[PDB]
Amino acid sequence: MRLGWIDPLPQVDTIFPLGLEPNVESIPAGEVELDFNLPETIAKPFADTVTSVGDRIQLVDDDKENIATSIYGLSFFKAARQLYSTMLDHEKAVNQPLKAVYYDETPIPAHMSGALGIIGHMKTKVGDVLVKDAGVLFKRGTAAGVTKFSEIDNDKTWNLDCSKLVWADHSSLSMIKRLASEKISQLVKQRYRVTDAQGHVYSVSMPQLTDQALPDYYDSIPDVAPNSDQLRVLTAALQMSLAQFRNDELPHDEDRSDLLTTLDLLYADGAYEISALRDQFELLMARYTTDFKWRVESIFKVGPPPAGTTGYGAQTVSSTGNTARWQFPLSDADINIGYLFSPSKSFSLFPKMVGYSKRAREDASASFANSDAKKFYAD
Amino acid sequence: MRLGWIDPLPQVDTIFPLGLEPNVESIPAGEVELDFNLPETIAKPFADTVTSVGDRIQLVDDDKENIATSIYGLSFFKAARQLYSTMLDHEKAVNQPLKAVYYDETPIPAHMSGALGIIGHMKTKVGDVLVKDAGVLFKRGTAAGVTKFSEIDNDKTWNLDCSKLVWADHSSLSMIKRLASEKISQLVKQRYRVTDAQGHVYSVSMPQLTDQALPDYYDSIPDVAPNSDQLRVLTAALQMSLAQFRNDELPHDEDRSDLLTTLDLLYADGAYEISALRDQFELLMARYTTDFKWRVESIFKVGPPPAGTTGYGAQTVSSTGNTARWQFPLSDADINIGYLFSPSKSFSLFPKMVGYSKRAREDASASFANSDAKKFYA
Amino acid sequence: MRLGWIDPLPQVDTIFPLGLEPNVESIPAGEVELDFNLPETIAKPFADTVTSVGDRIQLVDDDKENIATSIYGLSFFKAARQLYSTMLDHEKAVNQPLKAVYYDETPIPAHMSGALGIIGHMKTKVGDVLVKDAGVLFKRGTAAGVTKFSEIDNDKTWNLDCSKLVWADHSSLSMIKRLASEKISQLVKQRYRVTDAQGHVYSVSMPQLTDQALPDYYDSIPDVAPNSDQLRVLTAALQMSLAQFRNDELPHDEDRSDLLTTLDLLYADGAYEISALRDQFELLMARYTTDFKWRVESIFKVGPPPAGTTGYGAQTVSSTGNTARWQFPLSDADINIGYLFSPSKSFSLFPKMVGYSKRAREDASASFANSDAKKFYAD
Amino acid sequence: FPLSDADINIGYLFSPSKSFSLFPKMVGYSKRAREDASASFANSDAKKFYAD
Amino acid sequence: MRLGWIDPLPQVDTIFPLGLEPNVESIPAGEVELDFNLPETIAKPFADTVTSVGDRIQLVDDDKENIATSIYGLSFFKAARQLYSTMLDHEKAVNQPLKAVYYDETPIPAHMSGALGIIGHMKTKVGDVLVKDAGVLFKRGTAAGVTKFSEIDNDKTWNLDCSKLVWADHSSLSMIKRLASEKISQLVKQRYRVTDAQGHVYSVSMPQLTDQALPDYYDSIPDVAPNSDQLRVLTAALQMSLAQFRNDELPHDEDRSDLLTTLDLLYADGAYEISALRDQFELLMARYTTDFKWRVESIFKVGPPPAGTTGYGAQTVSSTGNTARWQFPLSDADINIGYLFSPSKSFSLFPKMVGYSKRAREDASASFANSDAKKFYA
Repeated sequence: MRLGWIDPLPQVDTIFPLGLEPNVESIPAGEVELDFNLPETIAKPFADTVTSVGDRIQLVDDDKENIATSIYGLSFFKAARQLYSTMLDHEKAVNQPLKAVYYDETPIPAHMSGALGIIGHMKTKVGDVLVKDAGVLFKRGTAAGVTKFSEIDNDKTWNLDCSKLVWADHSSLSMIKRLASEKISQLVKQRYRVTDAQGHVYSVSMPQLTDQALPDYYDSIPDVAPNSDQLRVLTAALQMSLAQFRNDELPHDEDRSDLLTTLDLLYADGAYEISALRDQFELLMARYTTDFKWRVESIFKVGPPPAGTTGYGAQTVSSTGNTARWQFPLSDADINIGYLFSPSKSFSLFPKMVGYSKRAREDASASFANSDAKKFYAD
Repeated sequence: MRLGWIDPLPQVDTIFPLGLEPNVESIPAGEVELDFNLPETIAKPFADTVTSVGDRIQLVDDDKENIATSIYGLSFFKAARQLYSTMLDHEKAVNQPLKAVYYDETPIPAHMSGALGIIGHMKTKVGDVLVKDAGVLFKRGTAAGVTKFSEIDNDKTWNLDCSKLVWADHSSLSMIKRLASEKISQLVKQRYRVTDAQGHVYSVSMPQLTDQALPDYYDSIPDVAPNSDQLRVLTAALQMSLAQFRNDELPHDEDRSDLLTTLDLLYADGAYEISALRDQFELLMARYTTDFKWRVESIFKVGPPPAGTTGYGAQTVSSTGNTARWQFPLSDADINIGYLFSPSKSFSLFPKMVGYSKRAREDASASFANSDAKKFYA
Repeated sequence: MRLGWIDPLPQVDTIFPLGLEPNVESIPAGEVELDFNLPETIAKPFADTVTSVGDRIQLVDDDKENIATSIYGLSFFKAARQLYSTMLDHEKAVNQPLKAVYYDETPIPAHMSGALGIIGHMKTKVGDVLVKDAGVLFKRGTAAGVTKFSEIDNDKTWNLDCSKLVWADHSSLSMIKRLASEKISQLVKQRYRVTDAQGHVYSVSMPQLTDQALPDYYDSIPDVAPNSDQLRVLTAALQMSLAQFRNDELPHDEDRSDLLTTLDLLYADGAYEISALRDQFELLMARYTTDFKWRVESIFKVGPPPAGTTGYGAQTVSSTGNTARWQFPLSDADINIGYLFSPSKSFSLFPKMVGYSKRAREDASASFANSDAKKFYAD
Repeated sequence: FPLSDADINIGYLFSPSKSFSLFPKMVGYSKRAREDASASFANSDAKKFYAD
Repeated sequence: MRLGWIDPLPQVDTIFPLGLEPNVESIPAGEVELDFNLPETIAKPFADTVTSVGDRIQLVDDDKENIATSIYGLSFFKAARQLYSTMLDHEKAVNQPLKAVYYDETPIPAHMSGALGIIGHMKTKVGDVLVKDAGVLFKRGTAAGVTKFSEIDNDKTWNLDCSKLVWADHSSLSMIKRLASEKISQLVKQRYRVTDAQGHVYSVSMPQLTDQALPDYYDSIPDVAPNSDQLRVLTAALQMSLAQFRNDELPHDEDRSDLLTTLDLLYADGAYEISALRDQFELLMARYTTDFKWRVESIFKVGPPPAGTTGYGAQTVSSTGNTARWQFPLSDADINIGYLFSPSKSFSLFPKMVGYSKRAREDASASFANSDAKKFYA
């Protein structure tokens, strides 16, 4: 039943009565980062195709656009539904407020559905490989649909770059802090030559956040150091609690507007605030049902929105030009679909197993050796 | 068939024949770093019974000890054989001189032979997983056997920690160079204060060797920076040419003596020089045949030494007390033998596949989508 | 099995045991030069017809044009596919970069397909008759489609006379040099009267490029001679290597801009450069699939694009008025189709066979004569 | 060149030859240029993404 | 059975059992001189598709060019392998050092492998037809691959026309000596006038080197005779000992520099020295594995390199335009592959058989005849 990844060793069972059973030592087994625009990459072909089939019911140019715009937004909403459908029980839980996005079953073009069906966490013969920052993604994906739809009317209430939004929850905070660490070590690679009373040019660089205490690391930042400001904000973020993040009370009296403007994120608040998104979604959906559903379904062969429990290999494919690249063995369907929408940003498989023996190694070894024993000293 | 690691996509139709067949891009697709002592860990149990059972037979003192020593020595010699057997074409070419080690078929305790069989490069469903630094290891494993056997006569000609030895061939060079980069990005993590007129004592570190050219990096090293001298040597080493390394003429006039002492290595020359080992091996073998073979073979059921084509999953396990630890799915015997000898220091799998397409994505998608268009009827 | 072109000779077999078997001494056996606009000549009727059937789905005037424009471009692309499909293996090889043009199977009007099916190299009971400069044509045909499509939007990036394009490859160079030789001998037919210290009017003319060495022929060109400049450029071209053609380093320090402006060609570069054409093709095709395919297929009965292995007799027909002309015997289908689209510019059949005898002519003759021998001296 | 026994024997009895040369010369014509034929030969190992 | 080349004599009876069985006397019974460029001619088509298809994939510029270069280099390396594989026992012995070239089994485009299979000595119904100067060629073919691969890095260490290289082994020597005789009987055809007091201007030429001894022939060379200096060198060369040639101490104090420059050859030493090539090969191979193997194998369906026992008729064909030309009967595939790569420069078949007889011809004939005698009747 175990992954036939490599040829098994042919051996004598003197050893066999040990008990070493495989146990998943670390969770999860892998991780996949999805390209935010995946929903758009998929919607695109359909949206465009509207210029053709839209004629089946004689749609004016203006209407053709709205229909297409809907297909983009619809794609986002349905991709969210899918992702949410595959989330770990805790994530489905915390994201309860926007579950209407998951519940809604508005039909979409058949193949459009099939493609979307590839996203979400995936269970594999190696363990669970999760969609990185799924919680954040789920909300961004949701915000995006709310924004695309808000184009039907120049309503500027929802007019941000959803691909940068972060909320005041742990899922976001956790990501914030990670992007902080990465950003730091990226800056600490620069070199500024501080000329001292000693010697001349001293091509040097800011210390790496190795073993210092966060508070201390902050102090020890040379006002002179390149991007010395950012290092301050970022180090502060690595400290800040969820609480402080809400109230803009970043440890070393730092501004959240900087932390965000540094990592190039936007603070999802006001309009893009969860409960607001809910209402907005429910409305746009109602509108879609009364103003476009009929048109969309009169143009395309539609089917039910994906909402399964696993994602697929395709999520691990990257495309550029006429080449497609993946890592672990994929089926053809996965390679093809993967090639069409180059869905992944990164992908890591890091399984870790552990087993326990009921025998000390010294004894087990002893037996192994006693196999070649001769009569004069065998049992 | 391909690796059935995850479930296949429910054949999302259409998509003309893009021709995306799979191709391995990563050669190798993974590496395993075996524990230098594996052959010792294996012989241990047998060598041991040679000490316990010894007394009941008339095998005692110097003798008992030599028989036991032999087993460790043969263990290294036989493990070398195996490794060589599974080396890439050119790897065998380069080690041509020590091919006598590969040919020798002296019997060994049967199960000891079986265990050594796990050693070597592996062919796997994701590509080729190689034994990191095989060339260096094959030579170390060989020197180790010559060294162990030397204990029989106390002959101190071969008296060195074989784990550290490095020769003047390319295999060893790459290793030196890698171990250098390791050290640099390791030392550079250290801090030191620069008390300046303008702004009191600072706190900075030696700049990471990023995109800067080796030459300049060398110069730009302040004597004040912790381990200033070493950074110099190691940087210089990153520049060496196999020839330079072989003649102690390291760029920026550094000493091989330091480069090696910094990386806690030893230069295999004089006695441990390839050629010399070859001869000594031949003698040790002819000596073993006459003098110890009979005892060794009267204590154990022996069998032919391994000489397979591939290593095995087992090489991927790590042990401590009563726990084993591995990464990717192994058979049972692989996990078992693995727990008994804890063969690996580290293991990395990192596949990369590639496919080519007749058409670009735009039209491919435009079509995929077009299948949902409804036909203008009446 | 041999071409029953003429009545066979009735003869006695004393001779017959010779071995003279026919072998193709020279390749190819023939050559056909196609009228560049053949794709347009064919598309035309369909493009026009759109004004009628376009109504089946109520197309606005603007859209009707784009649809038609597409049919022109589509014709070019599919004609290229066909030609490429019949090319000798070396040509298919060198032209590998634009093979997407060959691969694409977008449907076109049924009869439009049938007509296009006539183009390309043709295997005959006399040998292979090739489409002259097929390689160059294939690219020009391709460039043309890319240009027609670039009219849907006034995109002037692709706005040249594809019928004059030449690239930096051997197929083009080879043609260049040929057009040079022809051009020369066309100019060397003029007469300029150089009055000397000797006599008066000396109606003379520039020497013919008979046996001179190219370098020498260049020098010996009288500054006075009519179109003396051209003779210089052209003679230079006859020398230039492929290498020099790229870098504008024409032997006798001549400008490529002249060589081209003389033979009335354009240097395909920048926009019309192979790899650029590829990308451009892939895009326009994608666009066609999403903006017109449905419309086109809702108007016409469409079929698969030609892509066979042989061209047909029709390629050798010329039309003018109500008369149609060809050379070697053609079927009716070939004459008719040929008449509708007057596809050829020129056509030559120059087969060359060679055979070897196992007997010297003197012996074979001897035997032939011994047939009428009488008893007193026969064997 | 290889002879039958009868030929070797009779030949041995009367040593009939002073000299002997075999200098055959064959020639063949292809209906395809070498460059094309070569192209095809190579296209045999072609993969899907660029085969016909 | 024997070669059924001609019709068998209608069994002219009698003749007691003389015992005239056939025996090959000519060893070899024929030779083929392969065109040094055969491996290039073969790789051409493949290397080419690597340039055309390259662009559609993301393979471009330096890269596209290196992949293509590899194919030429592997073509030489693999053609060497083949040739060595079919060499006579001692031929392999002498080239022992470069045996790594023979062992390497790196895959190549399948049909490219198939084509290289035509290379090598042949076993035939008339004796053994050998590849003239195999030793020299095997080494040239090897140097060629090392040289081609050097283009990847522009490394000009290996920058020579490998077709000319000659080493200081016997294989090369015989060649030198032969090429010498060639030149002499070639230059000696030239005339020069000797205006004498007794009888005006004459017209004579340097005497053909017939039965005269090399030493004397040397002296007897008039500075006036066209190409006087060369005749000297070449004659001297006919006298050299492998040792002399190897140390530039040519008899009659001539210079190897001239001998080689006369015969438009090059002395393989320094970089192109046997040993050096061995090492460089091993590196090139380890480099190819990591860096180019994946691309090469993703463009073509590859297969194992040839390593047969015999070459084939194909090696006997010559091509030009659309005509092929051979001498003795070849199969169809032999004529075809032959026309595609025009592998031969020259080809000579020259069998010689021998038989022994128990009795002399006189009595043998006297008997043959006696069978027609009539028996005295009554």
